[PDB]
Amino acid sequence: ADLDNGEKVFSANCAACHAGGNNAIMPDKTLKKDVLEANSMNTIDAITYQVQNGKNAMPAFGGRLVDEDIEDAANYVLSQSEKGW
Ligand code: HEC
Repeated sequence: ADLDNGEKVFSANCAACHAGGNNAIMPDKTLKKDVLEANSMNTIDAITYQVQNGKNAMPAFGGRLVDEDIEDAANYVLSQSEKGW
């Protein structure tokens, strides 16, 4: 399952800084619905690019994660965001 796979990817790669949809480094850049909309990060392309390319203290995962995992993770974040985390 892509959403099921996205969760596995999230756990092994994203929870270190975003467990529960938060942001352990920059408290304002969370994965919550309203913040994601405010930052224009609520679409699949925008999130997959940020994951692939990284940004500031967030690492780039293009090298390490295969394209499918980056997508499934993006979708996982979006669904969780809409369910409230
Ligand atoms: C800590 C070492 C991080 C890891 C591992 C991941 N992310 Fe991250 N993310 C982190 C920071 C410090 C920031 C803010 C970057 C900046 O300078 O603005 C982010 C941001 C995001 C966002 C955008 C959130 C928003 O705009 O409110 C997303 C969608 C995001 N991060 C996703 C994400 C995913 C899915 C990860 C696993 C592949 C991931 N991040 C890991 C820090 C860290």
